[PDB]
Amino acid sequence: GSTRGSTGIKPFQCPDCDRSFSRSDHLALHRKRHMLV
Ligand SMILES: [Zn+2]
Repeated sequence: GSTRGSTGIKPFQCPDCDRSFSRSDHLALHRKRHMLV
């Protein structure tokens, strides 16, 4: 969505979606879809 461009909730949010993850690991896990679809 859009909370602050791409940096809303949680210290580890998706800079592509504006998601929110409490773990940097889970961030990368979601961002796996941002590699090559
Ligand atoms: Zn994302």
